[PDB]
Amino acid sequence: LAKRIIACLDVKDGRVVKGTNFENLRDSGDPVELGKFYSEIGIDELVFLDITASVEKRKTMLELVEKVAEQIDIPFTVGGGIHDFETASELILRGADKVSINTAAVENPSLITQIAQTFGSQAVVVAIDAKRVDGEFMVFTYSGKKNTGILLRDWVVEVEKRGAGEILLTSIDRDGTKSGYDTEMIRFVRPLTTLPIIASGGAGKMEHFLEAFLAGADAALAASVFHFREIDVRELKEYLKKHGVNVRLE
Repeated sequence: LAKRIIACLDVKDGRVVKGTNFENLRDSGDPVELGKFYSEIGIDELVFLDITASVEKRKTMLELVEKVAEQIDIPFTVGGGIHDFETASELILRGADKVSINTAAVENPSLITQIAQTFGSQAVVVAIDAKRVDGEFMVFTYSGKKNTGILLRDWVVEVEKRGAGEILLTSIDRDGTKSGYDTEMIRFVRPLTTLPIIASGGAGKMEHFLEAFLAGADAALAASVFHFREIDVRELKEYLKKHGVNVRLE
């Protein structure tokens, strides 16, 4: 299939955390306007990760989804503290195409199956955060605070067995840096699953996307590089197409 370029928007209280540099926008911190803009310049999908205070989180995330769904015509995933089926269901019904689950899936792997049974595997994105620990790739939960003691290899296989549709693979060893995607980790996971893999963490330049796709990623996610205009989406797709990557220029 064609490779996908995905923009991730960290949101809180209906706003983009740290804002952006797109002066052309009426509101450079409006996640809906920014998402709409991205869909017009070449982004294939969007991911919205919410960190709103628990008391207002449920309603805030639902309002965001409703607005995004009517303004943008590309697929979008919503995530950030989705801990059970009822929360995932409300968000999908309100307009999200997919939900991302991470800590809740590790603690209860049947949650993957519960969501997939009603919404299909394609609606379930399992976000897997991993890091090297004593020579082994380990799965971490609670935003990278807890080493679960579960090997990446075993969790990847279990996630597909439970019915997930896609894996959002973030290397904690590269996330937050601009040194490039963790291609060794992507190549490690590639043969263990038939599911689409979204590479996440470490993007700093267009060549990093080419490397991640050669490593077997089906999609490449980034945030800050796009928001602060370090990388132009249109230029990136042109670059990737130039070098043999099947991206959508349509």
